[PDB]
Amino acid sequence: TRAQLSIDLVNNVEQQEKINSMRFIVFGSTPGGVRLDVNEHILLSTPETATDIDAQLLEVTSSNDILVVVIANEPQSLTSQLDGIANLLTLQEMIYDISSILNSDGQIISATGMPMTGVIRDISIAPDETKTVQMVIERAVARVDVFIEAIDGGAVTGYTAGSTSVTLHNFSHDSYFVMGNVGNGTRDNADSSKNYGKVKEDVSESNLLTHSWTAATTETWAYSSAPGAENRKLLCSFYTAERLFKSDYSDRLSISMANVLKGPSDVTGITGKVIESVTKVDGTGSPTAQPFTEIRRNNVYQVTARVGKIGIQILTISVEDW
Repeated sequence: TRAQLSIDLVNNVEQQEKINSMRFIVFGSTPGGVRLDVNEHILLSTPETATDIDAQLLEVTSSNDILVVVIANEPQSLTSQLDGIANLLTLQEMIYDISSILNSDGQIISATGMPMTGVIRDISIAPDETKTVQMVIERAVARVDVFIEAIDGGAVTGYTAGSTSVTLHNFSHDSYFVMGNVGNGTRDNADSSKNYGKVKEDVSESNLLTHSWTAATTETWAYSSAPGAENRKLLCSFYTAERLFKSDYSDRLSISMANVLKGPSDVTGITGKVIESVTKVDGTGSPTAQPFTEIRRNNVYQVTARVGKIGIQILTISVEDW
């Protein structure tokens, strides 16, 4: 009748997020049909990372086909919905506002934490059998980093507390909450039937955000040949939802900057440059720029403002390290 399923979360190391809340939603095929088997919400007194978390034993109903959804650091706004979930596809329809997990300064509220999700499919367990299922969970947000970079042959650059600013256009905080992983075979799979999770499309101008982020500190720096040098310095970070850009690419991310220091006695900026291409630098032999068609969850989009003699050149890369 019953079986024991041990879920062991994996990262495969030091920058992995602390977990305050855990939720295990198990679905299984019964003779009568698909039914919710387990919905368990565990609250951790000592927040720990996915590697520090011991395998979680779940008492399940033996089935030839079981689907497990794991949710870490769920926003308080979805707990009422999650506690009352009954259907798997109604879960896939659940949307959340990223603005919930963010404070006044635009950074994650440490107390609720970074929401993470993962889905694993096609689990077979027989009565009284014990199985360990190893799975990955990914962050339910994307990050847009903005850097100022001093380059060889360029001018002395920097930012000033009062006037240097950066404005990001067409970002959104409207996202589908649960999303499967490539690592668990529940994303970018051959047949869409083995995939889990929806991604936002044709976002309204109402849902597209714009936010200015004036510098707090002041520092100037010139290009250095030395190894200890930090020529590429971070100015600001923005959080955006995972979504597909429209066909016309009218909602593509845009950036503008003001009073970026250029030379000893001048400044320079950007006025609405669209981020039309991104270079995925995930492997040393992967330096190819591609069209920016999708904002993808658990990826950091790093926009760099390269300061030359005459002005700024914006270059954007895709990284998976937070």
